[PDB]
Amino acid sequence: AQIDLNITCRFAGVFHVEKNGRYSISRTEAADLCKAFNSTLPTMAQMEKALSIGFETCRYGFIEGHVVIPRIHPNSICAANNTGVYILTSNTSQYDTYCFNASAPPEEDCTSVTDLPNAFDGPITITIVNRDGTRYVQKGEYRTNPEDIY
Repeated sequence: AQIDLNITCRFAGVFHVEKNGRYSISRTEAADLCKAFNSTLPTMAQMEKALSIGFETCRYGFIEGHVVIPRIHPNSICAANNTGVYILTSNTSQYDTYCFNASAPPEEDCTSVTDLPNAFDGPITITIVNRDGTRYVQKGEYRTNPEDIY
């Protein structure tokens, strides 16, 4: 089995993670993923701080208690053309996730993340892709909810 993670640079600690090139993360797996990154699910306040230094996406992702898209520029294809930290109502579905790392600089940090630093040993080939396109490959596991694994 194989898991691919595309990660974003950090903006005031905040970054975006996409699993397997599509919406495939539940809230439980989101919490697991952030923990595997020595990080937490962002608060609304943390998202607003990242937004202010240029953090925006066009993908829904879990934060603490919500599912959101941060938007600086209106695009009709993204978050209903809205701007700001847009909160999706109907969030039973699967999405991406956001994560907040407390030890990151209060700026943009594009330092390559070489691996999943707080995963455990396991059978999954886990790949991390940073913005330069390099694939960092390891074997491990990070999921802890049997409803995610099954």
